[PDB]
Amino acid sequence: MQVLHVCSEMFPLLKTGGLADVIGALPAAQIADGVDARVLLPAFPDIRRGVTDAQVVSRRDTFAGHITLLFGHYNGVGIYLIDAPHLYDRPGSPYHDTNLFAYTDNVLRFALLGWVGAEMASGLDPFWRPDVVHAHDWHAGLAPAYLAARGRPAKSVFTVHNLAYQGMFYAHHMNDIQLPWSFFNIHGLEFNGQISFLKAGLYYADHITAVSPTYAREITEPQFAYGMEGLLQQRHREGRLSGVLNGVDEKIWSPETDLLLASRYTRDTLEDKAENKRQLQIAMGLKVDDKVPLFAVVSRLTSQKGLDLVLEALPGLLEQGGQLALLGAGDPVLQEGFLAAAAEYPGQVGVQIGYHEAFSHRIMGGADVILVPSRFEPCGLTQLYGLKYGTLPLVRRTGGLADTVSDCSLENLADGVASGFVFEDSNAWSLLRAIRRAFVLWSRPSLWRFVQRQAMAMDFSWQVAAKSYRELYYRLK
Ligand SMILES: Nc1ncnc2c1ncn2[C@@H]1O[C@H](COP(=O)(O)OP(=O)(O)O)[C@@H](O)[C@H]1O
Ligand SMILES: O=S(=O)(O)C[C@H](O)CN1CCN(CCO)CC1
Ligand SMILES: OC[C@H]1OC[C@H](O)[C@@H](O)[C@@H]1O
Repeated sequence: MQVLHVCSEMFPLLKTGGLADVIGALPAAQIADGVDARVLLPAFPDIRRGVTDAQVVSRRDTFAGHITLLFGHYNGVGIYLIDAPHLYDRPGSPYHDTNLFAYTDNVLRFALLGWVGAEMASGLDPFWRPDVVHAHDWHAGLAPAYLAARGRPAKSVFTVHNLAYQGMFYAHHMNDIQLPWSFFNIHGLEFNGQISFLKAGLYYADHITAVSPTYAREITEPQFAYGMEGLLQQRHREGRLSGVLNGVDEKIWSPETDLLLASRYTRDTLEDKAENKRQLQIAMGLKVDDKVPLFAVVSRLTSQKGLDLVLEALPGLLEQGGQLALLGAGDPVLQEGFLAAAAEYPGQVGVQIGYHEAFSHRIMGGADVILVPSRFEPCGLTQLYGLKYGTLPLVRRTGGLADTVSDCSLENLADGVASGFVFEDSNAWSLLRAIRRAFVLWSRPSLWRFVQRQAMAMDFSWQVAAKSYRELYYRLK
């Protein structure tokens, strides 16, 4: 079984979100479970410089110009690079320049990634050819379309990490990307008058996966599918739609082992987490106080995440004795909003705007509650990290969050399954009730500790996940 993941990020080389963490870990898991997984990424500079044993495999002209295909290893997995510097040799984001605008040639940049992914099914590498091309999100969405145009020399799976990003390009571009003009159709890649790379993935793949069981269902609803629910419902009935929950990488997210933390700790020695708390309080500039719950946020700041509700509920949170530590980047309305909040309530709100990998560890390791109050959430790795760090997650019952967190309800406490806090509707009031709940639990320290241990007993394993994908790759044959 040979699989090629086609995608545009991979931790630790280049990461803008959860996709990178999946790509950084799933292939190794799959290899453990007896699938020969390789990864194909565009040669962005950070990726290129991480893969130091990369040799030339071949060299092609292409509708977007010349690529030289490289192959190397990284962390014991086979990595293919699309080396096309006129497209990819640009600093910073895969997706947009330094003043946050999509590169005007994105349509070529990502069509090519899709294209190379499909060429591998046909022998671009004379020595290795995948049986399944596994494509991730809109960036790799044309790969199944290129594969359909060639008569499907390999079976394809497209997995949606997030339905909200649709990869829309002007229809004329049908002219620049080398696909049959016939593919521009509602039964194909056309979507609301433009080209959709997402639609191309959803339509042309042999099978579609979402990154959690409940999100696989939610995307058959209009509330989450944004116009695609028609395709998704059909594809559901055909048995071509499923969810496979993400794992977490234990090499990099485990308090037992985590070298970025002031102090390491375990499910049985939670006393050792205290010190991470003091240090976080200091670093953020909060009153150093162990008698008080410290809530935390680590996320992209965009409407998806519900953070404006956190903002809205903060007075109520502070009024009960709580602290807030925030680390995140995006919506300047939110950035500014949160910065304002920290100014107004110094010593009880700390806020670092920006992206800092290592500091998210120091937060995960130090806080009592991580807040993930998403409007929608295909998986959400941060609450999985909070579970593992025994920092209890406070989430909205949607997507992966619904799949992975159990509320402190009396049944749940009694069955020994409660692992955090869940609220139901997208508004400050509904969130504030979960906040109150956490204040109540906090005043029953035994119970808090009991829930902490259950949180830290949940297991999110990539090798378990691999097995599900393996089953899929065999069903498609
Ligand atoms: N400001 C930040 N600094 C460091 N890491 C961040 C920041 N924002 C998000 N992350 C990380 O990115 C990942 C977020 O992935 P996830 O929870 O799946 O949501 P999404 O894929 O929608 O970003 C987590 O590993 C989280 O720690
Ligand atoms: O914003 S763009 O449409 O131009 C590009 C990407 O969708 C940015 N991402 C990568 C995938 N994401 C969701 C899963 O990690 C975060 C947004
Ligand atoms: O696929 C992993 C991550 O990627 C995309 C989603 O936005 C997020 O919920 C998920 O955790």
